[PDB]
Amino acid sequence: EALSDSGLPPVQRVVTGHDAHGRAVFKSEDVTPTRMIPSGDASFLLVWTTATVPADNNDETDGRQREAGLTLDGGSVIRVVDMLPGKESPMHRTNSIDYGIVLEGEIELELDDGAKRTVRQGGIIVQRGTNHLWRNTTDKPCRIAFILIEAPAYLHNGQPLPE
Amino acid sequence: EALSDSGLPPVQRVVTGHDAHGRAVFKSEDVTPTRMIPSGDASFLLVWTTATVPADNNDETDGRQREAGLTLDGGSVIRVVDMLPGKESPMHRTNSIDYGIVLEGEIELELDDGAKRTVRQGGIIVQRGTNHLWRNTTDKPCRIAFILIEAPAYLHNGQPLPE
Ligand SMILES: [Cl-]
Ligand SMILES: [Cl-]
Repeated sequence: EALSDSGLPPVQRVVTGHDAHGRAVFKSEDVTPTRMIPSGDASFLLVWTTATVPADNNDETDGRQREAGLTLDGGSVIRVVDMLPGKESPMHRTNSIDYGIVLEGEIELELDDGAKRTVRQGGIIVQRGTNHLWRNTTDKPCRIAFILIEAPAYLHNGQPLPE
Repeated sequence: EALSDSGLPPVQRVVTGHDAHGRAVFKSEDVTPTRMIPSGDASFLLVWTTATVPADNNDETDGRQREAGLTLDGGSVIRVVDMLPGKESPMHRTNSIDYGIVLEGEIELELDDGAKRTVRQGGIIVQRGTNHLWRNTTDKPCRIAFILIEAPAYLHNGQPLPE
């Protein structure tokens, strides 16, 4: 419980579960800052993961503390990413569909060949396994919640794309 | 493009995809209001669905317009729900893990046997297949983005729970 390294508020996480009596109860609650990555471009927080999709509500593991699996981008991931002003992410593609929700500020999404657009605060991105980067061209941080869900490699003319 | 029935702004949706040349491009963009459900308790918007998890980035279907599947709560769903002031949702349990993100306002999450707590703006809920309702005990609407991901029925002493 400190301000995030981006200068934005820490994030409350509330996790539910079942007790020994099969009742729905609160499992954990915490308020935790996003923290700076080495590049200094973004401040982030992992919130949860599932080892598989479909998920397992009999898996009592804390998703924030789960050992690394096999399948790159296997299962699901929810994290919070604070893009810092004047910064951008590395361009890349993943084997997933991602739902991105702009919580605070706004963000420039750039795809292939210079294509780009702005996603305003409250906006949602459906990222369908596309090559992209995120760029903050504003003077304030932008917070985005990302949910990444396993999908096979995208098939172009029945084959994987070049990286 | 009108104000939502909750009085909150409409929601921008940006969807990515691949073109015939295997390039990452923008597939669609829209700004759409949440709309009132018959009960008058909430105003909602479906954003996307996947028929399965893992998902399929070769499935060009608009997730907002996908025909109903077999598996109740099969695949994934992202929707926006605006809980109206002084209103609450029906209590229920689903076969899913859900990530909920409070975009605006705050919300009371109630589980079994009267257990409840407040999730503040910017807060995240990890709902692990638990019986719950959402209650807005404030004088302003509360907007929550929900992502629901297929999971088997929760097993208590190796058996499904009573409904
Ligand atoms: Cl936990
Ligand atoms: Cl679409």
